[PDB]
Amino acid sequence: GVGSIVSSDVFNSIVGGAASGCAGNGFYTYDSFISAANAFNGFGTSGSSDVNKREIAAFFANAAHETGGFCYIEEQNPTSIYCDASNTQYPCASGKTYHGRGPLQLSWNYNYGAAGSYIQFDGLNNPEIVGTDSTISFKTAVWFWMVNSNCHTAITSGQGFGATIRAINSMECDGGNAATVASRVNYYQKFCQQLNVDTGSNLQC
Repeated sequence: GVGSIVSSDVFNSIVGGAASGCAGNGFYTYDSFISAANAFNGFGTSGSSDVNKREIAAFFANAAHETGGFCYIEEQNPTSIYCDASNTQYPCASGKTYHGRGPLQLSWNYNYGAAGSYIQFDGLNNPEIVGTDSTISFKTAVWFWMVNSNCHTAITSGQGFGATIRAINSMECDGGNAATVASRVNYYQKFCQQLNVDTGSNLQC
């Protein structure tokens, strides 16, 4: 399992410790990550050692970007509750909010609903659990990576780190946001060095 690639010390060196204004590994804990990772067959384990290390680095690099370096659990100063009232499969619960939570900043009624179906929490009535239970929190991210997006297939099929950016937020690609692409890439290069793996090519999108 992923615990043969990521030791406690390497995890802490990727996520950081709790500090002023920064949740770090106070919320984003090592055994919550491992517990989550090992629940999704293939995550960090499908390919060669190098491919698996790149996958892990790519996951953490996007998560570090989305969370401000693992400082935040929830989207900061949201202006929206992220309720798409047109979605009748996953209707919004009055009084609940669907702004970003967890490593990959799960957002919208429809995504919380789908994630909760898969992971076994009530995403519509209890989206806030993604910000209070670290194992669920990490599971939402690994679900997004493995089930709800092309991230896993991209990084494990030769497409490069940039293709994981495209799978998470394609508006940043094609010139859309050079700065956010640079931030994601900078974390990926750091984490590949910490995991002792070549970054590969095609880092931008």
